[PDB]
Amino acid sequence: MQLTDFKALTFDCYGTLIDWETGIVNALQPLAKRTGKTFTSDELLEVFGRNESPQQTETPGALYQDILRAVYDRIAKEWGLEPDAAEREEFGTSVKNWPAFPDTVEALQYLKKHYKLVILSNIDRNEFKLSNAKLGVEFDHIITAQDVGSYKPNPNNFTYMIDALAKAGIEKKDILHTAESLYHDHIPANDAGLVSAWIYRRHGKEGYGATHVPSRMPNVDFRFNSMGEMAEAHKQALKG
Ligand SMILES: NCC[C@@H](O)C(=O)O
Ligand SMILES: [Mg+2]
Repeated sequence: MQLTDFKALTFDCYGTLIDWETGIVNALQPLAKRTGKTFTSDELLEVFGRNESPQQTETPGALYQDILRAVYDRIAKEWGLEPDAAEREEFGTSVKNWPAFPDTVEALQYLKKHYKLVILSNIDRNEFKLSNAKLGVEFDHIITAQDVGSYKPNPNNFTYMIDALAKAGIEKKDILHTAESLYHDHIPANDAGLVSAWIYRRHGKEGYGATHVPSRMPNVDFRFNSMGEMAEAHKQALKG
C-alpha cells in the first residue's frame, strides 16, 4: 500500500487545510471577554468541539454561517451570557478570516500535479469559495454538506462523494481520504471501505481541539504530521 496507488485525494478542510482553530480562538475573544475569565485556547476549542457536531445534527440542512451562529448561542449559554446579535454575526461570519496552515498551499499545489484533488467538507458552497481562495488550487470536485443535506460523519456524505468520483472515472480503490478528524472522517471512512491518511495537525498538542471527540480509534493507512510531510513522502514514493 503506498501513496502512488491512488488517483484522487479527498480532503477534510477545516483543521487539515484551513487552520480553523486559530480562526475560532480569535473569533471567540469578544464573547470570552464578557465572562471576565481568561480562557486557554484548548478551553475555547473544546467548548466548540462539544457543540458543533450536535448543532449539525440539530440543523443538518443549515448553511455553515447558521451552524456557527447557533454554536455561538450554545457557547454563550454554557457561559451564562445572553447572545448579542452583532457579536453573534461577527463570530458566525468569521470563516473569511480563517487562515490556511503555512504548509498548505505549497503542499496542495504539489499534490495537484499528481492527483485529482477533491473536497468533502462540513461547509456550504459559497462559504467554501472564501477558503478556496486561500488554498491556491482548483479542486477537481467539491462536495459540501450543502450538497448532501447533512454533515459528516453522516454516511451519506461519504456515499455522495464516492458516487461523484465514480462518475468521473475514479473507482473507490482510487481514493485516499486525507483528513485530521478521527470523528468526522476516518471512522466513517472505515465504514465506507475507503483508504485513509491521517494528517495529525495536533500531534504536538493535547486532545482534539475544535474537533469532536471520536468514539473509537479508527484504522488508518498512513499518518503524516502535516501536509508538507505528506508531499515530501510522495516525492520519494514517486521515484519507486
Ligand atoms: N476537521 C473537521 C472538519 C472537516 O472534516 C471538514 O469537514 O472540513
Ligand atoms: Mg437548540
